[PDB]
Amino acid sequence: SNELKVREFYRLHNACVKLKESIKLIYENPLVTDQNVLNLGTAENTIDYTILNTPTLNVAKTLLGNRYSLDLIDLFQSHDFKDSNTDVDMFIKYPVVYDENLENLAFMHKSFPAHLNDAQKTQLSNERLEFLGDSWLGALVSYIVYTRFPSANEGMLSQMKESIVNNNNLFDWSTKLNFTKRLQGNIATPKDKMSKRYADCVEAYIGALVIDRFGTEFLDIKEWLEELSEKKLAKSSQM
Amino acid sequence: SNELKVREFYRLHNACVKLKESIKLIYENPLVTDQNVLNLGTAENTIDYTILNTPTLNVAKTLLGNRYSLDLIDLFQSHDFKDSNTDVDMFIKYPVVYDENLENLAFMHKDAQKTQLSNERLEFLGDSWLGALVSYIVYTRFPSANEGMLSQMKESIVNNNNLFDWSTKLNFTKRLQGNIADKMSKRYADCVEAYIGALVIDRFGTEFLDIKEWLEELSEKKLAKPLNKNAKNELAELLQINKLGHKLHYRKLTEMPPFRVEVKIGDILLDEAEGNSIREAEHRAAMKVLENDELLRKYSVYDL
Ligand SMILES: [Mg+2]
Ligand SMILES: [Mg+2]
Repeated sequence: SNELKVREFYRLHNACVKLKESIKLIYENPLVTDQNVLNLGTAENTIDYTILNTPTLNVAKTLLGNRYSLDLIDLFQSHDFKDSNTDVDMFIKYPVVYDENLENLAFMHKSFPAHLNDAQKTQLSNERLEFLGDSWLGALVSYIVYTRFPSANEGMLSQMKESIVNNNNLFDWSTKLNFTKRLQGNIATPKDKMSKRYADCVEAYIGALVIDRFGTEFLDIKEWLEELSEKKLAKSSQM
Repeated sequence: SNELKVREFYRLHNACVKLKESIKLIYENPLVTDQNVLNLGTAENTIDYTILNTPTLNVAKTLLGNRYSLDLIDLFQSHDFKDSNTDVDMFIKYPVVYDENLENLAFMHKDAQKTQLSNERLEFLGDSWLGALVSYIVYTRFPSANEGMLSQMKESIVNNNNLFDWSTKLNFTKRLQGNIADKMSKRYADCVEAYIGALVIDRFGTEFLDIKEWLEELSEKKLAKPLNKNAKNELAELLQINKLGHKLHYRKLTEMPPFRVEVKIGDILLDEAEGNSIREAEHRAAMKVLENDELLRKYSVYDL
């Protein structure tokens, strides 16, 4: 309930961050502004007609033509909106999962081999999330080193990424994030096997964050990859 | 520039798709709807209070309050806006990279400028993101599969063999050709990954920004990045017999692992070194003196 309000706050704040980013792209797109710097209406086939009559241009032009009434960029500044810091941050340690169940699923230890069927066992183990979080930790970190070191070659980027995403470092993260006080249960813990399961949770948690945040930003790539993969994915034989 | 209009169009459309999605989240958020389902109260020292006074809630409420004038959801519906399809699609073959030079880079093979003239960094990025997107595809598509199954499905998609077939279907073969008419096969797979990398560069916005910034914060330390055993003895040759006639010795200050040792002649301090083991400090402390030409001239008997 208090947890719920904080969760819904970050859902809302992240939607505001995206709205702000997107309206700026819309207000400023060269196809939309009256200067027509790309010379729409100059093509000698129907391509310009097509572009001009899309829902996209219609919507964008209506938005741009409404700024006198409500200018969304000015709206955000008016209220000192900040993308990366909010007054609510003091109530959290790390980024928030919107869905409490998803978050809990992330800390649930995969038990090795009565009483539940295996389709609901997957809903009681962080192993799927770990699978996803592992992949996304890799992609985000690769993005970090790519943009952070524009001059580095692949060897450098790879070495740097590995020093970050390896299980040892992830155990240090789990320590930094107090994932220990998160795994306190009935049985005490008084390692090798240990460090690993902690690292799994760090990955699982990233998995949860991704599930909650995945929207439309990479949707066109996702849908494309999915269409290309369709024959392979239909071989869902090992299901 | 016919190319430019199309590139800018998909940049715009994707911004519109994101605006549509975001505005729906804002209009409908529990903290924002007038039915106050979560029950924000007016008590002063609470999260309720903190939330109610954020830039975020003020922006959200203003937006919701402006629907009567322009309802963004209505606006999209009234123009028949569609997220995944447009009439411009007839003019392209696969998702568009917004940045023409970035696209070209994706198709270039192999000092800091050399790095900017091959697709190897893009391939590095795209490999990662291809993996992430496919992992997301299988996870969501098969909610009852286990890690073992998800990995196997994903591997069957992201392996170099399959990527090679994609490059064929996408005609990346033609794009790689130039002046000069599984090795070559891997080069094609690399293009597919690099192109995915370029798509990602162009689209990466704020959707995963809070995660990204958090990871960078945790990562900062990882990102921000001798000894002479003939030292103690090479000192003795010079200083054991000295112009003071006093004893060259070493003195220990920290008896625990953070060891500190002073090199001295009688009461006179030559130098110090905080070594790990007593005998390494002594050597490094000597090292410092061995370099100090003025000290050696002052106390040494001979002349170098
Ligand atoms: Mg793992
Ligand atoms: Mg590769």
